[PDB]
Amino acid sequence: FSENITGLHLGKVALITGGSAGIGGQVARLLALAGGKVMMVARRESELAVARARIVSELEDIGFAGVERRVQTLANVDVSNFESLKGAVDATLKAFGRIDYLINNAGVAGAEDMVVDMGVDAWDYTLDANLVSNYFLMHHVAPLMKAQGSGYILNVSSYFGGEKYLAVAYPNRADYAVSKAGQRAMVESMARYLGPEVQFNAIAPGPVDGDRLSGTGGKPGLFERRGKLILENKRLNAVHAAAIKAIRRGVRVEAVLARLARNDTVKMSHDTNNPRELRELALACAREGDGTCTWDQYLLTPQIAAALVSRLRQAGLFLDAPEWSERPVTEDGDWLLRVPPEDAPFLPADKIAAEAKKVGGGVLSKLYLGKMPTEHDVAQATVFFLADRAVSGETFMPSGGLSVERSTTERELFGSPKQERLDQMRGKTVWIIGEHLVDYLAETARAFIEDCHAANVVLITRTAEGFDAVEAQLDEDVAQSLTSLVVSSDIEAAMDEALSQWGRPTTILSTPFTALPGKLFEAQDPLTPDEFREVVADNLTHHFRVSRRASLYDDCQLVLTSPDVAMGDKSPAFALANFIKTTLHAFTATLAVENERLVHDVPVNQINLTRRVQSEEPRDLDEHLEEVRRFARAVLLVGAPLPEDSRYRARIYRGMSMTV
Amino acid sequence: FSENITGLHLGKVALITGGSAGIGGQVARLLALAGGKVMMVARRESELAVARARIVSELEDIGFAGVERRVQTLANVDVSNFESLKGAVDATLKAFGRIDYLINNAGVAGAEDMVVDMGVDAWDYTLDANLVSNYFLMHHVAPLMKAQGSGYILNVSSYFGGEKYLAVAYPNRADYAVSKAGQRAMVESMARYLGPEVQFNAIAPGPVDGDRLSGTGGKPGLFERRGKLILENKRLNAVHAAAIKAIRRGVRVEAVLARLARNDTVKMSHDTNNPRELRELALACAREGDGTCTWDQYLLTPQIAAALVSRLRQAGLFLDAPEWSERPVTEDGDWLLRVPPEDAPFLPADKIAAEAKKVGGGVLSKLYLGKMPTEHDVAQATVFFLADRAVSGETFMPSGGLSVERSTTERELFGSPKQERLDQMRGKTVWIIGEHLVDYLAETARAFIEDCHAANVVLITRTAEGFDAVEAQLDEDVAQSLTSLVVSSDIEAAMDEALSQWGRPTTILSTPFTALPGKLFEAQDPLTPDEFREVVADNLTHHFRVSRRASLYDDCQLVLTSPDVAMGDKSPAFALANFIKTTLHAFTATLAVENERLVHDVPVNQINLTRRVQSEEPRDLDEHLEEVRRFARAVLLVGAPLPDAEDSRYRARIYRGMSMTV
Ligand SMILES: NC(=O)c1ccc[n+]([C@@H]2O[C@H](COP(=O)([O-])OP(=O)(O)OC[C@H]3O[C@@H](n4cnc5c(N)ncnc54)[C@H](OP(=O)(O)O)[C@@H]3O)[C@@H](O)[C@H]2O)c1
Ligand SMILES: NC(=O)c1ccc[n+]([C@@H]2O[C@H](COP(=O)([O-])OP(=O)(O)OC[C@H]3O[C@@H](n4cnc5c(N)ncnc54)[C@H](OP(=O)(O)O)[C@@H]3O)[C@@H](O)[C@H]2O)c1
Repeated sequence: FSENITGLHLGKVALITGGSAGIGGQVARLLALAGGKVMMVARRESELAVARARIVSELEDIGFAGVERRVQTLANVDVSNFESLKGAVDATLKAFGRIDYLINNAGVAGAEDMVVDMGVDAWDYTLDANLVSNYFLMHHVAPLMKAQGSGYILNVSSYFGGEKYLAVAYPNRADYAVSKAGQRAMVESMARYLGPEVQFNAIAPGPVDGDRLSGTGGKPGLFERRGKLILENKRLNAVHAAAIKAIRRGVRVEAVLARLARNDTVKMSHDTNNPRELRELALACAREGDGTCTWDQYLLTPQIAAALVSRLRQAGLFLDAPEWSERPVTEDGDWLLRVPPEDAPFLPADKIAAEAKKVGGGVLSKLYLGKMPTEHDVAQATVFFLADRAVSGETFMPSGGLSVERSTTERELFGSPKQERLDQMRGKTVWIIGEHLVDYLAETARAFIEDCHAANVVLITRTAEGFDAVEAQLDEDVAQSLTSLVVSSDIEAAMDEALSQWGRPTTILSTPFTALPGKLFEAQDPLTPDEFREVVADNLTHHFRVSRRASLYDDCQLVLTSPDVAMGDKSPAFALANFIKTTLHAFTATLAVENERLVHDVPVNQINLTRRVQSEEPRDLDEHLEEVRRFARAVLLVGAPLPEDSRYRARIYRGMSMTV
Repeated sequence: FSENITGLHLGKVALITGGSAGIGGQVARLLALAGGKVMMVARRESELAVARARIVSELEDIGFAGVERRVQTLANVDVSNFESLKGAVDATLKAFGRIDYLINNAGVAGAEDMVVDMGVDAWDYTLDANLVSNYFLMHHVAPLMKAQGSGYILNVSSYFGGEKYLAVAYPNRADYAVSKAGQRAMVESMARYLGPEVQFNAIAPGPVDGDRLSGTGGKPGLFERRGKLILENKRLNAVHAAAIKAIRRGVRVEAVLARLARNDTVKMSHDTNNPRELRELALACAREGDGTCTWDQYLLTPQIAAALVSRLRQAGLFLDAPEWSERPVTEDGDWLLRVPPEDAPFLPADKIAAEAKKVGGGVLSKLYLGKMPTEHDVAQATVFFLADRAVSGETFMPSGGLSVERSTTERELFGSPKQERLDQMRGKTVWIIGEHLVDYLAETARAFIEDCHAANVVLITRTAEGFDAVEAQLDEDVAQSLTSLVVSSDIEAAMDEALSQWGRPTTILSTPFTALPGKLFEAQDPLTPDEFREVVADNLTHHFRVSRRASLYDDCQLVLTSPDVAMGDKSPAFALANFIKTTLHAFTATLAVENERLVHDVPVNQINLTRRVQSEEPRDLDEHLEEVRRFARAVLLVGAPLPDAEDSRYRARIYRGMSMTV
């Protein structure tokens, strides 16, 4: 095979990010063997030098001449650092005089945290490294490809980013799932604008047999890594649920934490003073041990204890607690009276190996081809696909025939709920977050106040003027139930403030503060990488920031809104709205599953203000008014307290994406 | 060095149907140049020998040895003749000792007729040649591939068969679109059973630049062919629409036909004898001429006149017409008083070119890559795809980035029709076609009679016993509104009889008479090609045969039901149900668009009794009874008189061509 493809890519120049190991390293090798010139870029010089030396050796044995000039490297290229990516494009043009193929391969694992535990800096790092970097490179390279008459951009996505019309939940990995869904959504929505010169496709492999999944240099594999994270999250969620259940029946949060602080399962289990939830928790913990590990003797590590206290604080459960209201956030890891010893593992290696084979068996049983493809197999497929000239706007699936069955698919709404369900909103508080969508925000505020009899709608805006524009659309009697909160720092602080001032909401509607831009690849005025980064911030990160608070509120429903497009617009705004709809659905689907494992059990659903087909968009004022009214009906459908009456019914109100 | 890609397919053996020209011929060529051994099969020996000679000559140049033995042919292999296909497999094994790749490439264009004009034999020819032929070959080669531990089956589909979760309408081509959708649906639903040894994928190119599309030797190009058939259908549809509007106003059908038989635009335009609909028709026809063609002077050719009378007869409009009911069907082309002259064209060359440019422009404007791919470009993509070892169950799209925007996704049902809309069923007649689905047919009969106040539910069955079982589930007071009609010849005859006895229905629910088989590729008891052909007859052709009559009924709504699976079943029935859902959706989407062009304007929607996710299927009695009730609500949603485009453009579109899963 590897000596007999010299004709496939002869003279083609490829820039490969993360080109030193894994799939990227195999693609670099096979492109070279197929006669291509490669610029391999990555952070570490040592892996890059060894990988390049091995490829150049093989090129010699095949009988290439001038081997040293066919394969080049640039180290210290971090896909989260845009300046270093511009350096990679400049080095490729200096070595080779052109770029034919851009392979967006580099990907980080990301935060590996439930959304309620994930940091904004960790989320931003994952989205910058995995998604915004790809747009950065396309921005710089696509014009060179269009000027020479040809090029190919390939995004390396994942099966866990979903497929066209079918989102997938990836619990504990929402930042990663969104970033991978984003890579594919870019291909689906932007390939139109890269044509006719540039092909733009994605690959979506699932788990891949090589050193990183296997485990290399003392380090455990990805199935084992996921298994360990599942057990950590199970213990956090179980201690968290006990504390919340105790607080819900009126145990003081200081009394729960004072008793958790003693961090002794034996004592807590047999102590009469401890609330029943904590007694039961400690009994259950005490039965889970193996004889070496410590988790049967201690409830918490400092790390899990820090995550527990942050969840309680974020839910507003410290607002009336003397000590805890003022304690510095920097001491969240320091409140346990005793801690597991450094000498022994917290988690039992048998329960880790069992969770790891449940994860593995789960994927392995869904492969049509019976075995996980190797890195070589995925690289081979990639190099074959790069030779085709008739495909654009598609995601190839070199996954082993991986088929995870799910019913999480964008639906067009035409249906309603019972006035009895709506009458449960009477006297309740709801939050609407928004700015530019005045007609939609006003009709929703009207529906909640006038049709559902909510006592208070807190309209959280970027500016006072945004409030005034919505208030001016309501009758004076309806506006009497509209409260203004203008963001002064960040949305989480505005949500913390709304909660402390006016109480716990029953419904939170999240809408973007800013309209989409009307540009993408136009030579005159293109969307710059910074502007695209801001689109991601305003339409994806914004929802994550609202979601990470909302998911901690008892008896609350969360509704996420994807972007509108102005009537009669013919710009790439429509393509950007469909990019957001797809990418946000990965978030909605994943968060809906994570929230069902949390004691707060918050339903999450998505409403879309842009249709799939641009000619079906509203085209006159009657159709606009129909859509505004349908939007408010969809918010009430997924935002009013949910009616299990049925296994089918229960699935249909978590993680849905509904278009109006 | 520059031409060496032998690493991709050295020593792999391919059988390619339609291997002598077009995409198939270029696939055979590029597989051979990539080191593959090929058995090219087709009808004509002469074309096969030229194709084989050119490949063998091109091999010898780029320096292969043992070259004549690497490329073999078998003539007289026709995908509509299953014995000849078995021969092709035996010849591949004789020549090369194994088969690695099966390329299901041969296909026919099919009937090129609207559903309401298409013959059952034309439909059956298309499905046998394009779809059942692929299963026939899969049935014979899959066990060979499983026994050697590896293989690849590639179905050559079309972009106009749609894509996963997104059907596409292909008006005038419903037989072809179903066959192409079927090729893809086999990949999506059966790859699990061909694994782990066998990769099973499709390709779905759009229009492909080569001899076939351009046309040669005075034979029209595909765009020009589609253009002329659009003009012929537009004239048939316009004459038919004028006739129907005249009959609706109360002009006797014998009167309308006596005037049409004069076949003279100028006299019809001016004569006051003539109903307003025919005068306006004649005036429009009279202004469409180019000075050469005759369609401005005659309304009809014998062919269009035969198609018109067939539409009127099948709508029951001859039931009270003495001369016409008794006319033999043989004479449907013989009733014009004058026919266009044989030497001059009926249709104007200029409007054909303008319809062909309109079809061409619509396609080209939707290509991301700006240019239609060549045959060579599609074949090259195919040969690169066949070297991959990690893809199964996918459709590749070497189309030039062809993107036709539509909103035909399959959806789960959570909907609400207003009681006001359901109340328009009061006093109306409904037809339910079925046999095996007793609980669903009974709850649907009960919903129409008790919740919607229909006067009459005609339950059209295969047997009296099937009627007796539905009737036994109903209260005596509901059962009073249930009428039995047992099929005695075919479903079309049973519909004509139901119409003649009990009048025009408001809703027709089509359900398959037979349950799906519980097998597919099992070595012990596989689904044979004949059994698979009966699945196609019972679950696709069945709905075609109902739809062809229903689509001619004023103020009727048509509902097509895809298969159920028995609770607890773990067989390939579930995969067959999903194969049918996808394939039937191509029919549903295409028929909804054709019917809007017809004067009758019959809505068509699909309801699916099987979910996409097997763990989501009903697991106990309670979940079964819930699904049964939800099915009957779904039939009411799409079966009651629908929303007008005038009321809402959005809502009008939702209720036409949908596929809804309960
Ligand atoms: N492996 C799987 O199971 C799997 C499954 C589905 C999808 N994928 C996708 O496949 C792609 C390749 O993953 P892999 O598992 O083959 O990777 P891997 O073996 O970890 O190799 C990653 C390569 O990327 C480089 N890299 C890592 N972080 C980087 C950063 N911040 N900036 C620049 N380069 C970086 C590495 O070198 P340095 O560390 O020196 O930078 C190395 O060259 C990713 O896009 C991933 O999401 C992988
Ligand atoms: N070309 C397009 O525009 C286009 C677009 C989308 C999809 N497709 C699909 O692409 C495939 C290839 O079509 P093409 O356009 O390349 O076809 P084509 O140019 O007509 O090629 C015909 C080849 O098939 C053979 N053939 C024809 N009828 C046959 C029959 N009944 N049984 C066996 N062999 C037969 C022909 O030889 P004999 O006549 O000697 O039998 C010849 O070898 C078909 O599946 C079609 O649905 C084509």
